[PDB]
Amino acid sequence: TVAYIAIGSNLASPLEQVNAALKALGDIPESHILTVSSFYRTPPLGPQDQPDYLNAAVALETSLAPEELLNHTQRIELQQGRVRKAERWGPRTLDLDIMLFGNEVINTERLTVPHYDMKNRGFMLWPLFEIAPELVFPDGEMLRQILHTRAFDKLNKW
Ligand SMILES: Nc1ncnc2c1ncn2[C@@H]1O[C@H](COP(=O)(O)CP(=O)(O)OP(=O)(O)O)[C@@H](O)[C@H]1O
Ligand SMILES: Nc1nc2ncc(C(=O)O)nc2c(=O)[nH]1
Ligand SMILES: [Cl-]
Ligand SMILES: [Cl-]
Ligand SMILES: [Cl-]
Ligand SMILES: [Mg+2]
Ligand SMILES: [Mg+2]
Repeated sequence: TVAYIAIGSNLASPLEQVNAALKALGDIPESHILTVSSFYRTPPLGPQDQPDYLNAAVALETSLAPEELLNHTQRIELQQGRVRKAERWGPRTLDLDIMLFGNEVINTERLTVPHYDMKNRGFMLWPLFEIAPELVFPDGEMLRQILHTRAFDKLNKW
C-alpha cells in the first residue's frame, strides 16, 4: 500500500532534521520510498512564538500494518530528539504524520487516517499534490479540486 507521510520540523536545523528523517524512512522494514516533495518554509499554524517550519511530503510503499508504520515513524521522531511540549501546535525537531494509508479509513484511539486536519492545511496539501497530483481521497474528493476550492496560498521553497 502507498502511505503518504507529511514531514515537519522547526527546531534544531530543520533541513538537517528532514534529510535525516528521509534517510530513516527509507530504512523502515518492508517499505521503500517512492517519491519525495520539495522542501517548503511555512509560518507556524498555531502559537507564533516559534520558528518557521520546513514542510515536505513522501510517498512510502509498505506492507507494514498502519500501527506498525506508526511505531516506526514515532521511533524516528524520538531518535531525532522529538519532545512533546505541553502546548498544542508547539515546536518540534521532527513531526511525521500519516496523511493517507492507501485508500484506507482508520478510526482508532491511536490513529486517525486520513489525517484529521490535512484538508485545512496548505503545508500538508501542496507538498502532497507535488508528489501525487492525481490523488483521490477515500471520500471521493480529488486533491486537485480541494486545493482549488480552498485556494490556499502557494508555498515558498525552503
Ligand atoms: N495520522 C496520524 N499520524 C500520526 N500520528 C497520529 C495520526 N492519527 C493519530 N495520531 C496520534 O497523534 C498522537 C500525537 O502526535 P503528535 O505528533 O504529538 C500531534 P502533531 O502532529 O503535533 O499535531 P497534528 O496531529 O495536529 O499535526 C500520536 O501519539 C498518535 O497516536
Ligand atoms: N507550518 C507548520 N505549522 C505546524 N504547526 C503545527 C503542527 C503540528 O502540530 O504537527 N505542524 C505544523 C507544520 O508541519 N507546519
Ligand atoms: Cl495564536
Ligand atoms: Cl476526522
Ligand atoms: Cl477522505
Ligand atoms: Mg503534525
Ligand atoms: Mg505528529
